Amino acid sequence: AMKRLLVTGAAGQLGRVMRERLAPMAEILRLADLSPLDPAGPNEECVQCDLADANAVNAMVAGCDGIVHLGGISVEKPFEQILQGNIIGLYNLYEAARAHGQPRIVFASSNHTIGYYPQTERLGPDVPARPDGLAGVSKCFGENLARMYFDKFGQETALVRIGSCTPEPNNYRMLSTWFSHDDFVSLIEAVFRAPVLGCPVVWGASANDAGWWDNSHLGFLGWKPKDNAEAFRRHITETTPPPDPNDALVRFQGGTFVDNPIFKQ
Amino acid sequence: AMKRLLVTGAAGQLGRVMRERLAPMAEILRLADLSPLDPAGPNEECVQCDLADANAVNAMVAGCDGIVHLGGISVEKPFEQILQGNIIGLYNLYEAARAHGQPRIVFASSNHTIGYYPQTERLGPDVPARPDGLAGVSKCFGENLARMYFDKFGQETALVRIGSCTPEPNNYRMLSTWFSHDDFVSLIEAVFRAPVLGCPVVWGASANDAGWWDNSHLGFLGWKPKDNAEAFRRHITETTPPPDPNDALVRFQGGTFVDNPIFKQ
Amino acid sequence: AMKRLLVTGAAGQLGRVMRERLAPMAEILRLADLSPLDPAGPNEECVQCDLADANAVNAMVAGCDGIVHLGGISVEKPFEQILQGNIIGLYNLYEAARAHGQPRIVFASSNHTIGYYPQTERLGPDVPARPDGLAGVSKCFGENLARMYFDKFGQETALVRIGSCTPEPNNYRMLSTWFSHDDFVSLIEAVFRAPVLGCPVVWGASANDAGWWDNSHLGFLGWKPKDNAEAFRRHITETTPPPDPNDALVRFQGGTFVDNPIFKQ
Amino acid sequence: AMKRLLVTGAAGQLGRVMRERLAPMAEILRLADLSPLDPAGPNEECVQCDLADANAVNAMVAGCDGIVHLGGISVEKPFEQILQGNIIGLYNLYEAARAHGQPRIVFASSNHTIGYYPQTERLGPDVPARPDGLAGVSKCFGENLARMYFDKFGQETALVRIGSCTPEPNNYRMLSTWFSHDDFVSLIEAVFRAPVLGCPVVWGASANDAGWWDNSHLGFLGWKPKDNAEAFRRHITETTPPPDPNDALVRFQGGTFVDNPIFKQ
Amino acid sequence: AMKRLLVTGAAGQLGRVMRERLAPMAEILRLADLSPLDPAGPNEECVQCDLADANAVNAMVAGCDGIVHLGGISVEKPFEQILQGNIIGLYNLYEAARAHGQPRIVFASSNHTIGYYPQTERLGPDVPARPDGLAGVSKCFGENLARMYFDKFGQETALVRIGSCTPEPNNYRMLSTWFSHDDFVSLIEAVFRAPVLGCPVVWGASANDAGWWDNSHLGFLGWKPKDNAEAFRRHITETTPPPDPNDALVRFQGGTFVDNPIFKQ
Amino acid sequence: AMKRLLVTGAAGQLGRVMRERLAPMAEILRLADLSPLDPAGPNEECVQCDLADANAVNAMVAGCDGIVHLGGISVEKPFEQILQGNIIGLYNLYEAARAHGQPRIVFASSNHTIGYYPQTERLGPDVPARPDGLAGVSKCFGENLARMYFDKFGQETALVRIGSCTPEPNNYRMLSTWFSHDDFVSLIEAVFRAPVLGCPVVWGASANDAGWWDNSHLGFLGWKPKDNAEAFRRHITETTPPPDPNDALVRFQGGTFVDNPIFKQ
Repeated sequence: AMKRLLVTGAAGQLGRVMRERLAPMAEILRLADLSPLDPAGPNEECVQCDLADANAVNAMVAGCDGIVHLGGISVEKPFEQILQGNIIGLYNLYEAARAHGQPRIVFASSNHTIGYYPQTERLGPDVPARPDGLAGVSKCFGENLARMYFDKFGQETALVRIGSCTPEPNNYRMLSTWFSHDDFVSLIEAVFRAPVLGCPVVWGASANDAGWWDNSHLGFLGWKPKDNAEAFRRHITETTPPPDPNDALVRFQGGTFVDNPIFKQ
Repeated sequence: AMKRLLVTGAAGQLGRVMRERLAPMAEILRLADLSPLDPAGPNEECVQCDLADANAVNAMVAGCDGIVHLGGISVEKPFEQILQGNIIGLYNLYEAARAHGQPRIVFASSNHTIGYYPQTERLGPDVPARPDGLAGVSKCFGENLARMYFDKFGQETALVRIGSCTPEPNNYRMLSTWFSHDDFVSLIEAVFRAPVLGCPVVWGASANDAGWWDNSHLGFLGWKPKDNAEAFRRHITETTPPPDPNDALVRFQGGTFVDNPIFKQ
Repeated sequence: AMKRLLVTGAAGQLGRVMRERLAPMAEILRLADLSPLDPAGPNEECVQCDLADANAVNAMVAGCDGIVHLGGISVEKPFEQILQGNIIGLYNLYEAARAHGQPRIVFASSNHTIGYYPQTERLGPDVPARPDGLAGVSKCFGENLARMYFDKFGQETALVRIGSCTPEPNNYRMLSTWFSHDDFVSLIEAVFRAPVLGCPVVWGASANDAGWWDNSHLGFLGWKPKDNAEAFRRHITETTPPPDPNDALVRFQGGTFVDNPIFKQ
Repeated sequence: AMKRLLVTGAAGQLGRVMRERLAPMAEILRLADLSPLDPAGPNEECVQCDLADANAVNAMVAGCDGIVHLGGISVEKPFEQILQGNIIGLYNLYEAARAHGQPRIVFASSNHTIGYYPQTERLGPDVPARPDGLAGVSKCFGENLARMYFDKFGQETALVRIGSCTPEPNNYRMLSTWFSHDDFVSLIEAVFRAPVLGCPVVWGASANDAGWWDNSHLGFLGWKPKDNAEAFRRHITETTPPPDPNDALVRFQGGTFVDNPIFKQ
Repeated sequence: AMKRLLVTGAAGQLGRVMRERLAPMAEILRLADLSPLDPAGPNEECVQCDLADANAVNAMVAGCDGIVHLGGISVEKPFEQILQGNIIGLYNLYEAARAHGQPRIVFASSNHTIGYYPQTERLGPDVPARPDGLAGVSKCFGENLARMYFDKFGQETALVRIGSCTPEPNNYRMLSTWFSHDDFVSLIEAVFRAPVLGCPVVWGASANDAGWWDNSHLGFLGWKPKDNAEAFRRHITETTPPPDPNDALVRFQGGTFVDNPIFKQ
Repeated sequence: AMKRLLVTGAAGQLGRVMRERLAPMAEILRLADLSPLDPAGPNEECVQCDLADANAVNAMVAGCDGIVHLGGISVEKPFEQILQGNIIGLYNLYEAARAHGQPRIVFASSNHTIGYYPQTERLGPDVPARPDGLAGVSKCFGENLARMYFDKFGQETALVRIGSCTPEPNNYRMLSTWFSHDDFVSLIEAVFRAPVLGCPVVWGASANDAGWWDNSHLGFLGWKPKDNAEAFRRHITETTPPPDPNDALVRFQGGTFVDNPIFKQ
């Protein structure tokens, strides 16, 4: 599919998965993270750098034909860390791409951009943001920045609002939010194969009977997820306590993130 | 279903398909075209006439219980040819129907009525027209005329905006626009069986993963296409050159029609 | 699912089905009706009373963890009868629930709340009511009352606008309105399992190709009907007279109810 | 305008206003109420009857060319009183109208049909009901019944959702809900003069800067209210205590009605 | 505003008004009509020709900086006449403009493009067409053709759906459809002054209290009509017969045009 | 209206205006800026601090009952400066407010959050952001952060998307975007007087005939701007060159900001 694909956040949980699963997409896979990476094998390059370091990010991106941007802060943390990984880091990534041929980007956004919506409300891609903490706010920043680079320079980005990308659903909320490895992989393949992408919002979930999100406007991309969290409903009842109706886990799309305070260093 | 079914445009590529496939729908199939028709076999009648000749169209329609109107200009041509076949011709068809019991009509409209929309935009049946040439404008004329006859006289018409009704998808655009022979035939069967039809806009496409159009409002008809162009994606990448992202073929719903000039005779 | 489930209208056509099919949902099924009930078997309790009598309704509800409310008038009748079963009866039911722990309610509303809409119009859950008679108006009363108790007290109710819940479709309208026993049972299961329900409008139909109604906004519940009336189209055409296009049966969503007069005592 | 106009609820605060202001609209004004009416002057008839008494309502309506229906319960009361005045009473009114030439009806509905909406939400005429008590639910009943008589028999009704029809705004909520006497009178004049009315929902409010409701779809009637509660804002801050932000008065469109319990006799 | 402005249909009722009122907009006014024109005065040119004749239309347009296109058939007539003036004539006009610098066009479309909508329905600019006869269908053709030339060549046109442009309202329908001379003149001024126009639908009515149409989306143009037909209501009631509620005049937006047959030569 | 009102950015152009105009709103006006301020007069406190300095911001906010936040970067600048004033600065302001009683905030957002929309498109408050540079993106950050603090802590903020707040309109774009001093002052008064505000988007423009923005959903606030840029149209024609139709000034809502590159330090 391409000569060189960059995967950032490659030492993280999703990154380790994609390091294996996206190998067939490119002759060379370049893996990057702030954290130490397992050594490069055949057809791999490994890079260590902070997203907040502009010169390092420039070098990280140079020579890459595509980027799967998983690197950054995924859970609620103090502002200082979010600022570095998700705000400054995003600016540096977009500037680096702009300097090196505008390789297409798959951005790991988050359901936390809309975490304060009730689970009873079905959402299209144009709904106003309701971020459930600083992490969500920073993912909104990434989306707004990507949109600006698209309108201004034509840089294309898939804004993937990831639900819960896990080996299997493991609580009641994931019956709605589960995004299987297979379905995220197929989405990434669909994003890179498209002649024209634009800067679309993509709801990152499998084809769950209990899904909250409407991807119908993305029809042009031809991506239909195949897995379905509903198959795990009994598994969940037989492995977890029944949710309290007052629990954020079943009240808000962001789940317990709404209960987070502003964390401090 | 009925004693006699009229198929216009019967010499054309699509009409030749329907001459074969719609036979079971009527005791007699009347085939008509401006061009020479293969001679009538059993249970057939053949009539060669110009849609622009009112007296001929009156006789063509007389004694028919339904009409599949494929006849006319469906590619970009100079104004005079389109005026005769698609504007004068449509007036003549509707007047003929009005004089002979208002047989129900399946009208071959076209995606070219909306050809200037970007391929990234999903369309419902009520979107404003954006025709991509004179052919598209003339198909809009047919839709507007049909609506008027419906409101004024009760004449019922299915306004079928045909995508690409071909044996198989064979380019990137057809992954979205493909309308299988089987699915068009089943649509026609559903149109004629309905006790009440009205004058609905119908998107002429199969159940393609990459489809751009929303047929949900047509639910009352009970027609669900079964074919899916997505099955051909791999085959298409294996047997055709990758599209240029700048090509109208992958930018506009009307494809290369947007690039057509106004043709002169 | 629960210790004790109440099924009202248990002597009726649908009640007799649910008395059998809902047994696995609770340790004890309590059946109630105005009319005589077949004697209680193991795991059953049976009570005979009028919904219009508050003391009786209090006793009927006391000790129940959930209610499937089928009891009442579902065909057009004189106002006097409707007032007792569907208006006074509903007030009594909601007051009894409020006094006894607010057991979740599945309310048998009706398509007759929207019976005057044309069959050609697809409806979402928020459409304004267009009741086709006093029965329809009275089911609207139930919906409005339920919504008030939800907003004021937190009482949760599924407002199920039942189409045609029969063993099989047997006329043209039922190709659209059929609601299979299996699909109603699975809906009831999905309603009671949900940690959070609210007070949603639910369109009571199976997954019919010719369905008129949009349940997409109920996605959070994870209920997907599995039956399809379309399978019966051939049989219906074979075994029944073609509808006249002027017949209410094929013109209004409420079918022949629009033709009902106001019946008098 | 007409020979005889019926005004029900004529003993009430609003009815007393209309007894005076609507006199010019008819040769004879018939006033009716359950409560004692000031004796009839010239060009008046007075009738004292209960809306729940069908025979009385028949005689009340007989010989009338139009009806302004103000009679009934418009504050929260126990169920039985509301049942008699607003449910049985509405049935009786519509049946009486049906038996006597279908005189056009102005129905006093209420903002309480939508009382649970937040004051920050702007509402169009098609929003789903959110009644704030039994009074609101019963006013919804009137709206649903009127719609049914319209669709079934052609009876025309203006469904006027009255905000606060008082001499002057005197609290923060009335800056939004105020409906001047002048503007209600002009609305009634516009309703009766219209060749074609239908069964429209009308928001009963003056042209208030802080209004919550959108009457644009009623444009065809040519009624434009002229009064504006905003003129009273300064006066209100000068003569009343500032509202507590936690008070229902400034949180819900139904104001303090949301705080009402279910009243018992 | 410009050196030379063309006004077609200049011999007609509206043309004679604009010949006078638009004189200040250009150094030279060129007046054109099929029929004889009063002789050119200072600052005028007059040309007599049929829009169906391409050579003549080329000469008519050459050297003009803008066009107010009033010429054509605006009442119901046989298809032959409409074809010449409104279909062939429109094609000729757009081709002439394309060959001569694409002077901006104000097109006299018509309310008859939407004549079958009920008067009770408020319309925005995107509603599907519901033409009330061949004249209406032909004005739709003009709109669709204009839109194609805009998308394909950048030709800008204001599609003005004229209501009733008369010296004063003189029947009930005109209380809604009246478009004063002053307000049409100011619209034309706003159209020509705009740096960017596009191809907008414009509802051609004054600021009537009983208006049916929504021009809010045209806000960017900065045009606000100032006249109001409501001022004439009393006069109209005094001096004309009350409409029968069954009259097309008070039921359909196109008024009596819905009652027109298809006229024959 | 309050004991102490904070105005940030008080040395800037809008700040100097508000220092005078908002004086009557509070017993004490506290003015702050990174830049030196003219010395405090009677009833004034003057503070010098960087918004990026958390401790200083805490002290700035402490003791204030309301905040008009004008401080920050208003034009396109390099990322480093934007990061400090609009990103870090916003976090510090919200944290400081949260620590000191959550004084209500008027936030100076910007039209640049939606700068890439065409001027021909009318925008409601819920449209997706289309920021026209880093400044717009950073104003989006402020909006998203404010929304999160509202949902999480109940902090109330008016998100005022300022158009062009100048003494008078001085170019063609300002005929649409002008926000008079008087109208901004009255908006601020309305925001502080409201019992309940929430976190609404407010379009910051006067009542311009050529306005692009719809504030109708803010109706509850009772704020209606009184000035109208249209009065200056002739003034603009007689003081500036006519805009080129290709100029960003008349093509994009953000005007020439779309033409800005990413500026560097």
